[PDB]
Amino acid sequence: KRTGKPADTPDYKQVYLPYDAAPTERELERERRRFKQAYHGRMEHRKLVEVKEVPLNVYTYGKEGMSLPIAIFKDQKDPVIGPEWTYPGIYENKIAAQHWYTEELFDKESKEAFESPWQQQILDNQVKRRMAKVMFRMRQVNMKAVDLFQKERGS
RNA sequence: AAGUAUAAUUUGUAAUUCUAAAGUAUAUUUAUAUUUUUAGUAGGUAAAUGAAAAGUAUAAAUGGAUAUAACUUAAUAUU
Ligand SMILES: [Mg+2]
Repeated sequence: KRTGKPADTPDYKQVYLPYDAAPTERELERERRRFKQAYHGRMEHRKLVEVKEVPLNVYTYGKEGMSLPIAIFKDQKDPVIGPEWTYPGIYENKIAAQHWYTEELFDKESKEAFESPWQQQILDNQVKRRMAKVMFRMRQVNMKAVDLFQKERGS
């Protein structure tokens, strides 16, 4: 929908340099060439997908000294991305913020091995999302019979 | 993620339908009784090629040689 979408797109401003050692442009290519391909899905169906809009500079993309164009107020200065360790639980998220297929989390819990302590909570919230899916129709089937997938799909 | 989604309704929302529990009672059987596993009496036996001691006469007054075609005939009675 065309509602709640930016009708303009300002640019990035790079405030301070995250490094003092300037890269050779071959380093700027060899890191970028590493980025253009990424993995999608984590299970038996897992497919490499090529990534659109891979930045010119990998070293300076998100990790410090860049001011985001997410500013809102008048006196709001574009927020400068700080150092990594000052952002809480980021290293802990990198472990656990990833697509977790249910089967796969489950097997980890059974083997009593979790990459992060949090993947308990990652599992518990998946189950609750699934069962909700079950609990919704059971409030909908009550009021009127709703038959799953008998209608013609598309045109 | 701090249970927001496979519906109905609406131009699009919103509001309102709805928001998961379910057991015992009635959902124990009949048997006896009836149409065909038997004897007793008759009565050769296990199923289809008739019987005449009276003309086959010495026999002459009470001898049954009464032994029997359902479609073509002949005559007669009917409806
Ligand atoms: Mg109500």
